[PDB]
Amino acid sequence: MDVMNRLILAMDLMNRDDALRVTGEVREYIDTVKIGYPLVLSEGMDIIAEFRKRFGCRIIADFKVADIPETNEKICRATFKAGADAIIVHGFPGADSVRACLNVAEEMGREVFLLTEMGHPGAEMFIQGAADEIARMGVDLGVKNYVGPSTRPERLSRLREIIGQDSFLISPGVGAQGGDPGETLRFADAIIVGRSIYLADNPAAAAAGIIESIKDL
Amino acid sequence: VMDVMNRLILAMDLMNRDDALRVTGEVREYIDTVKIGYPLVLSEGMDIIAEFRKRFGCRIIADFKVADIPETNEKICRATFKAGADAIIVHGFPGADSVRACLNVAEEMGREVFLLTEMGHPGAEMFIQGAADEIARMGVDLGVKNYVGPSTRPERLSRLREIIGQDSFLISPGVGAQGGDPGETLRFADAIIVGRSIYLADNPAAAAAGIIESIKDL
Ligand SMILES: O=c1cnn([C@@H]2O[C@H](COP(=O)(O)O)[C@@H](O)[C@H]2O)c(=O)[nH]1
Ligand SMILES: O=c1cnn([C@@H]2O[C@H](COP(=O)(O)O)[C@@H](O)[C@H]2O)c(=O)[nH]1
Repeated sequence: MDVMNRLILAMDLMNRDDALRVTGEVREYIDTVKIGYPLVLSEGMDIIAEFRKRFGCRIIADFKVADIPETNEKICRATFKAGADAIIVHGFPGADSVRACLNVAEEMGREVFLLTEMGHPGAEMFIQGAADEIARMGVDLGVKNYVGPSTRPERLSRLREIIGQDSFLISPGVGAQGGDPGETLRFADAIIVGRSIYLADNPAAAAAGIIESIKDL
Repeated sequence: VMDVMNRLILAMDLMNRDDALRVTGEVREYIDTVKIGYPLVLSEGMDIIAEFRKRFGCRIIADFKVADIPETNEKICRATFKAGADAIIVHGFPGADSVRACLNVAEEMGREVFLLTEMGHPGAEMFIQGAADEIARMGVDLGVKNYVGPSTRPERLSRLREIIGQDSFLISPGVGAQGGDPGETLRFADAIIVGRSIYLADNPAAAAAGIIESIKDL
């Protein structure tokens, strides 16, 4: 996957007008947008097609898929039907639940991104201790796309070690949550940035600044 | 705790508005509580909740298995309650702060959180099962009063009931298609969740009636 400027916009605004306007302001800096439930549940799944029509950008649905296999397949089908190019799935629920997603992605020409470890404080309670095993499960299942935490560069580095240099890795937690753009890119192929951009007084300048700090990479 | 008619909750996972509405209407005389998940919501929009409320006199539980960071969890809960959902199901594996974020929104918006402590599919054995008891204990500590546990694992469901106490409310999916027995599950759960066994039946009403007939004494 070729992500422009190695920067993925996490568009979590919950108003269609603001979401479209802000994304439009930073469109020259990106070509990949991560859309999640905050926006989809507020404005509908048709918003995905609207983004493709207005920006011709890649769409990653950050839906943290975490249900039983049967339901996961239905969720992936509905998501890809709406035009998403990829979907983010939790690994904690087990291999069968991940496989269900991989099946639908293969049938509709999309990609599955396996979320192995999250970066918020609570992730240390249960997720962190299972993260390495979840990553190995991904490798065993043939997963090639992963999501790891910018807030814990040592954990992100370990994830990269497990999956190898060939796998694709994206990482949220940059900016608002404290992650550093440059350091995160030492291990991840692309960084995900939300609030530091869409809540900034001037989103375009915010995006430009981040890219400027990593222009060397 | 919510008074679930016949201790039976319909898992409406059909992905077509016409079929979802028709089947729910066919069993309305037996159920006043419907669980709506992403299969239907992502196919027809959150306004589907409005349609169900308008057409039927049923409570709505949004099975969204919320599993994001605290900030995103808050946004998801706000959007879900804004649409009319009475309650939302949240995953506990992401930790205490992520669950607390949901409880805070539920409290401010006057709605409820159901904590999913353990799942019943085969894959649940890998990581979820070993963390379930602690996730349940965490829920009790956080003040959670509503829980979701697996009908497919009677031993696990029984332990969950012990951990949360008799006052807590517990609902359980996995009955029917996944092999769980209605009566056996109700020994521990306040209500059972049933999807395919009802919505894929030639006559959903007859299927619902049959299940209720098997637990009449309960
Ligand atoms: O471990 C994870 C997984 N996902 N996200 C998601 O990535 C984005 C981060 O946005 P932010 O830059 O505004 O913090 C949000 O959409 C959030 O749900 C995280 O923050 N951390
Ligand atoms: O541990 C869990 C948690 N949730 N569900 C959900 O409960 C319903 C079960 O439906 P079924 O009767 O068709 O199996 C579906 O909506 C499914 O996502 C399970 O099956 N198991």
